[PDB]
Amino acid sequence: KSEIAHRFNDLGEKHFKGLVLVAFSQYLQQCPFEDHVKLVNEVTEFAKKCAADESAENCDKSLHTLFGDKLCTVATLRATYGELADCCEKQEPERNECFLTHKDDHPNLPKLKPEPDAQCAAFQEDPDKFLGKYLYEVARRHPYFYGPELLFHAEEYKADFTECCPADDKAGCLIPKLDALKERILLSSAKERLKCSSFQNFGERAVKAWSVARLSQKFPKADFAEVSKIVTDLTKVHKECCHGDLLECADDRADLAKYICEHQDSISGKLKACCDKPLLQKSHCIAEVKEDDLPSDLPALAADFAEDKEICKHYKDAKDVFLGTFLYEYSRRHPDYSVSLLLRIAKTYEATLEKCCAEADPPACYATVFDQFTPLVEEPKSLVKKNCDLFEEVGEYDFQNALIVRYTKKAPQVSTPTLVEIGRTLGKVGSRCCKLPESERLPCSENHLALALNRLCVLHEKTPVSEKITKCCTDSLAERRPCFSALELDEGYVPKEFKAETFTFHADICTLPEDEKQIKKQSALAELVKHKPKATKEQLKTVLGNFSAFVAKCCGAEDKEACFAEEGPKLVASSQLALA
Ligand SMILES: N[C@@H](C(=O)N[C@@H]1C(=O)N2C(C(=O)O)=C(Cl)CS[C@H]12)c1ccccc1
Ligand SMILES: N[C@@H](C(=O)N[C@@H]1C(=O)N2C(C(=O)O)=C(Cl)CS[C@H]12)c1ccccc1
Repeated sequence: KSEIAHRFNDLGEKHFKGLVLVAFSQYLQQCPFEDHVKLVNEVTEFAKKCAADESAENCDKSLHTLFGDKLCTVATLRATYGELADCCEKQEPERNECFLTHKDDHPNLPKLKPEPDAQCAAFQEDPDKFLGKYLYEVARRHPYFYGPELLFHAEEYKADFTECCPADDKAGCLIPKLDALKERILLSSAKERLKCSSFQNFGERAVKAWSVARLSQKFPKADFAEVSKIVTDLTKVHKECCHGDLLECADDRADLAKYICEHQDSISGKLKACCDKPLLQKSHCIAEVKEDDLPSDLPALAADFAEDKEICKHYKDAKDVFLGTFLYEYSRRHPDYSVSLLLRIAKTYEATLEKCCAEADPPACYATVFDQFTPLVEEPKSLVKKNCDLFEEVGEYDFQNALIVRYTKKAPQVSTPTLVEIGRTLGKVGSRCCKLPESERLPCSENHLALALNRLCVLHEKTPVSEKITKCCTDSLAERRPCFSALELDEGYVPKEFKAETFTFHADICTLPEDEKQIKKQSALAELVKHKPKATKEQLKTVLGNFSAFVAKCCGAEDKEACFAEEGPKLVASSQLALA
């Protein structure tokens, strides 16, 4: 009867309020903390009133009508979010559709900063205000963050301030932890953003196909029907979360977790760990569970998929089932492949049956289908080996620099802070993946590459600048990474006009923390590439080498700024001659 009561009953007040703050922050990314809170309280109050009397006036309205309505009463809508007030003219579902277009993927809000001093004070003060504020901060910053996962991370962020506010050194305990937690927030956010981008750009069928491959890898002992079932449920969960229906999403998620834990023996023996846990933790653990060992009765695939004479007839009768089965079987035995490579492999299998089934003697044509996969596998494997050899040899910073040079040549129209952010995120993929056991390297690098490329595509929908990037971002999810790998120097780019100020440094760079000093160097690297796109990577590396020596030198000078002023213009002119 009352959907609001229903969710309030299912989730409990703590989690309901939490999720509703997340939904509100992400949707209305600008408001102070306390105005989101007042709206959360109003909605929560209304929920309690409905739970006690479901036939109460307004109680039977959809969540969307309810929350859309709330959102549209906020102070100063046409001044904070001028395009957003227009949304308020529309009914549901159009209203919510309108609201979602408006979500902003790069609000570039102040950087989140651990002040172990002032924060610890506020936490001892009112721990509930403190968590709320954290949820609020994250959500507005990552408007698509997996709702129920944010509540998990809030518990973590809380358990940190616990262990570290009593401690002798406040930042001592706390800065590494909050540093770690940031990374996991960014990774988590990038995983979910890929899911919502897949429903947005490619649809539900692509999301299901991705999840079939990935879940078959993780639960290779489960049967097909059990994988389908979980993929069906999981897909609905993320479809809801990506649509801002965080309450339904959380509720369906807990139902999923409970289903998976009641059937753990026919799913995976890695789950027992997860299933012995509390709610949020249990779900988190299932979502991140490692791949089970392979069963020793995995069937030989040739028989059903290459040799059987009725293949074309099972294909023509039931394409989606037949291809799903192939996907499930091939993926469960290839935890050493990336999800996208599995999907590419499934699409080549499909394409081969389309072709062979329309010639005189199909079995003779499709007999070799598994043999056509060999080049598909070898291209990403050797790409991963080349990038990990380079990483191992030059280390992270130079590996970022090499990727910055590579991506700026592919897309020199992209703004400098995006090129640096992506080259840096892709170099951290090396550090994360290159050190793993070698059979883990390929899925690690390729899966994480999908995340960084999709961040590039999300930004590019906001601010399109390149037709080649559009085409890679929108043609096919599974082909993205090879479509990017194949871009080269955009050959009718016109070198960006030289601007001496861009390459001019001052003493301020001397007080920067290490990574901010690197970002300043790596931005001038990408600018060197924009002005001399034909320069070889070996020339750029030399000139950047000269810029760093010049910075180290001037930051050690008695008079930092005279050194910058005296030496800079020489270096800036002679660099251009070196990049010819
Ligand atoms: N124990 C609560 C909690 O600390 N909630 C914080 C707190 O309380 N917050 C409030 C509030 O009551 O003002 C809102 Cl609006 C929603 S939740 C946030 C909790 C909720 C979700 C996950 C973990 C803890
Ligand atoms: N008939 C094709 C097909 O339409 N593929 C389209 C294809 O392309 N899509 C993508 C993609 O963008 O990479 C995925 Cl994940 C699979 S479906 C969709 C198909 C291939 C594999 C499974 C089902 C359908």
